[PDB]
Amino acid sequence: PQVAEGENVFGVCHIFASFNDTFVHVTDLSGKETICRVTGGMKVKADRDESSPYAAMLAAQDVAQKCKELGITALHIKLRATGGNRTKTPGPGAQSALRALARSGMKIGRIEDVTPIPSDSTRRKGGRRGRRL
RNA sequence: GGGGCCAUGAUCGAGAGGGACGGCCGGGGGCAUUCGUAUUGCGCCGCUAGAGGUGAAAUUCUUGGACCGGCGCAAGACGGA
Repeated sequence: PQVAEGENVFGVCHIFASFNDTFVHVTDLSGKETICRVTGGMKVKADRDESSPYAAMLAAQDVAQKCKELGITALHIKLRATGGNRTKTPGPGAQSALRALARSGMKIGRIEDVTPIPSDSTRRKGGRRGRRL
């Protein structure tokens, strides 16, 4: 992708920052073509810290390297939590993965939050007495 | 059987009630219709090895392609803010 002055080749970064894991998924503008996808579990071997901000930081640094090899310079952030019937708050790996991209020599633009929210939800897991412990 | 006569005979309508009429009001009820994103399943494409879950793990699901991205198809619930 030869561009004059070396302009920003914008991509879309889908950050599935849920609990127990964190997906750092970078695609093209259409999202159909995956440039690079690495999760927090791919950088750690203990399942308890797959959602740790350190695990998401290593994934953001690895996905930032693959984008530079192909020509991607800027990223459109689309943060996403679990959403749907489950919780809608992003996990601890949201701020770490997003900040690690900005500190890895990448450009950030048009930050958004696409979390699946229902106009009317189905029945959530756990009885009417809830997950008691 | 025909007339005369009486001040000729009907208390009030309740800050009781029923009924009517008037312009409104309401997630009131029944029927029909429309829409909304989610959830699960399925098809095609992309990339890739884990993904699910937990205090920690395991059962389970994974190179016959899971989880994740995009496209749009079906079904039944439900009607968030």
